[PDB]
Amino acid sequence: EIPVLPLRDVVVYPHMVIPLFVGREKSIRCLEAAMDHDKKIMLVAQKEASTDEPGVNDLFTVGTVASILQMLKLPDGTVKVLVEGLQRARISALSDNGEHFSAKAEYL
Amino acid sequence: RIEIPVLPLRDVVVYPHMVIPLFVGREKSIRCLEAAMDHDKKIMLVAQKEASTDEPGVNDLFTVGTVASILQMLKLPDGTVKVLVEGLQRARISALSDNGEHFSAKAEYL
Amino acid sequence: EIPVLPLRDVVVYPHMVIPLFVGREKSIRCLEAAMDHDKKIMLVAQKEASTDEPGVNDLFTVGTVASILQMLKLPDGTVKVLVEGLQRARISALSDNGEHFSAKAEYL
Amino acid sequence: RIEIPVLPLRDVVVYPHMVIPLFVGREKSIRCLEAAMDHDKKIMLVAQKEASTDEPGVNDLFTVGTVASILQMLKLPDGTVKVLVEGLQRARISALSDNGEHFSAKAEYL
Amino acid sequence: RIEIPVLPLRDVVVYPHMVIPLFVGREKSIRCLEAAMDHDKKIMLVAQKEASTDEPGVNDLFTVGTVASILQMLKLPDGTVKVLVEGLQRARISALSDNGEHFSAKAEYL
Amino acid sequence: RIEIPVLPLRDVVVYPHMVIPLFVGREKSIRCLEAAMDHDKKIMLVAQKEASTDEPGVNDLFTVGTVASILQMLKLPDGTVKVLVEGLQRARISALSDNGEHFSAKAEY
Amino acid sequence: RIEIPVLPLRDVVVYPHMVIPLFVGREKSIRCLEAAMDHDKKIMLVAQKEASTDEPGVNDLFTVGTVASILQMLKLPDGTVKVLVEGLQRARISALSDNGEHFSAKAEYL
Amino acid sequence: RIEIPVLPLRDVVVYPHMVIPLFVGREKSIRCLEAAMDHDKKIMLVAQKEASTDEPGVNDLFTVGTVASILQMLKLPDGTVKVLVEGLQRARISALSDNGEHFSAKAEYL
Repeated sequence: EIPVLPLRDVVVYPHMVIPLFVGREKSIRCLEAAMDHDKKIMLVAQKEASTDEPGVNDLFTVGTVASILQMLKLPDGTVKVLVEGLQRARISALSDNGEHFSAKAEYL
Repeated sequence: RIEIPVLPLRDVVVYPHMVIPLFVGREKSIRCLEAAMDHDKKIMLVAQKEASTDEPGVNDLFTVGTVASILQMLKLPDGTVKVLVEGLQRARISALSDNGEHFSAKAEYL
Repeated sequence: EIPVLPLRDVVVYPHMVIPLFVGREKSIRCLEAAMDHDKKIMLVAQKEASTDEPGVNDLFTVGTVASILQMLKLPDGTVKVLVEGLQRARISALSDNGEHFSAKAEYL
Repeated sequence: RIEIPVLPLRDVVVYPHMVIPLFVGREKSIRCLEAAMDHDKKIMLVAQKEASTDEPGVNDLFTVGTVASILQMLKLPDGTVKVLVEGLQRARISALSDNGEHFSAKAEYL
Repeated sequence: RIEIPVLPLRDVVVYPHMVIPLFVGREKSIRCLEAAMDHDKKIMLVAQKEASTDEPGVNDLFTVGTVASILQMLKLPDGTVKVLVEGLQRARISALSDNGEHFSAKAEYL
Repeated sequence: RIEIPVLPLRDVVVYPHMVIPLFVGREKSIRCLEAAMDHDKKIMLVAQKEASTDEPGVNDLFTVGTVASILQMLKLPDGTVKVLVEGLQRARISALSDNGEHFSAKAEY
Repeated sequence: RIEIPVLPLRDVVVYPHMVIPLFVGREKSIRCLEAAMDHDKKIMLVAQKEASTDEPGVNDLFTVGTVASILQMLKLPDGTVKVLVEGLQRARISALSDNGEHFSAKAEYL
Repeated sequence: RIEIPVLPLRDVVVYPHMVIPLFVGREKSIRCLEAAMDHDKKIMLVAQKEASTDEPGVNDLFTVGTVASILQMLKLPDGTVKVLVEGLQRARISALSDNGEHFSAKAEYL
């Protein structure tokens, strides 16, 4: 139902518009998944922000569904993505298929 | 040409004049902030490259970042720390190191 | 119940941190009034308009209570105030008590 | 050197690289946004002086600003506008004019 | 960035410009050398974090090393391989894996 | 008649006249080094075969080696050692043993 | 920035981290070594430019080389010398001189 | 005995099994290398004594050296060569001859 992007450094809330930097392949995979759909992605913070390769157990289950407004792939392959927080949601079934995180969300 | 603590960032690029709340929840990064709080409250913000380790090492950061000042540092009940920063100016780091406590580097203001 | 700072150019929401620049003496009085109390002010958007300045009927009804993290008078006298949104509130009654706007708010 | 529509900002200051959703509620400013839209989506953000009103005159504006790109613009039914801008670069204004429809400036990038 | 076989080293450290004869007697490390000889004859030499084991796992290896060219490789009758290598340049590892056959890295020259 | 402490090596073969810094992180191997230091500074460098256990036994070592002198030994902060050696002479090992502390070899000079 | 004796090397190039046994049969070079020993054992190793004799003059020496430590030194029965050195780090030399007794220079660690 | 080209060395003593990069700039010494390459790639490495003449006579060369194999010859931008050699076996030279192109010697293995 929706790709999930883990965020460690910032906490994005509804109405915030923020340019994010995404240099990890999996997370890039995650953005592309959202683009291939309706540009919506689920932003969640990490319980333990201590690892940059979180597992499903390291993600919070409430976050902010956001829309991807602009995305551009830089020379080195890293991505700059502009997102806008739309509204809060709860995650219900965090899955990890290898490609990127995904889940079923319920708008709050 | 200055010696300054280094906070690695994964999700955002902070430019001069930006004022933003960052959340830090890693020992060495938290010690980085406190190191700066002790001195002139300034810290070097630099993006990290993808690495295979839980936390990036001295060889996993870009070379140009933004020197920022810590406007507010506030520990949170969940164990993390919200740190409000203001970007002052870009700088390039030349000799990054990890002395156990936190990363540190030599920076040249650009 | 709370001093009201009208904003023409941005709609500040809970969790947003942003520097505001205040050059109207009335607005400056508004800030001082909050610093005498608990440092909170209510940020309220100005409605479409043509007059030189807003009056008690020219603001929106829902705003954002925020705390003043810091202030600083600039050489020209304009005040630079760093604010942080906390939560939304509905304006019950908005008055212009001669010195600055004030309102009875209701947290949402 | 360029000629560009000028949008006065009272509450905030925008610099290069900052992305910010702005709110506009005055018709003259709406026209200025449209003038940019009818060209290259570039608009010049200029701060207002001390205690100028919401109907500033040319002498009430600063002589420097941030040229920005309009990333998104939505006109609400209520006659108000929401415009998402990204600051690109600063510029110096050599001449600021009010040509009846909105402010305009001959400016040079800094 | 390159993808390259990773050979762990326990007894010695190899830096750029060093030319040295290495003896390789473990099957996995031998496959590492054979894989390099099928690619472009380059291998990345990395120190081990745990010097007490001869069967390091991906977490037992450093994530920075010396990319070296194999100048000569000879398979001896005692089951070992003598490989002459020349250190070329340091590199960082962005991703380290063990496909069962040998260690492989996605690496970036420094 | 003389037992020489044995240092098992995995990555290089040291020949006479070669000088090289070796990094030794195994406790038993450091004991071998310590024993040489209490006597002669002489050690027998011997190649190890890929053992089934991670702790090699006498049967996991070649029976030829290089008698070498320890020129310098530096104890590192992590407890590991960097020892600079000079190969002196190759020799067949007539007997190889593990006196419960470190390996030892009788050399056929 | 230090003053250090300069030993020219024709046949090899010593880089940081290399440990190498050197043969020093020329009188002047022996004095060079002896002088480094009378101080802190440090010595500047420099390469020779093409078409230079075995009696180089100051214009025959490169100006960037390797500062090294003299680990061991032995004068043989024939007056010849065996010296063991370890390269520590590159340095650029300025003010290269020759008082007749041995080359010397002021150097700055790179 | 065997006939083999001779390369005098001043700074290092190469022994069997050693592999090392030698830098050779003297035209005559390069011809020495090229002659070896046009045969079996073996050259006799011999140390030289400080002599009054920079073109050593038989009495300016030690009599025992090491026959080495040329593993690689790389031209350098300054007109000189960097040659990778592997010592093979000690040999005694009994005659030195300057065939006008490069030194040559009759040598006895061991």
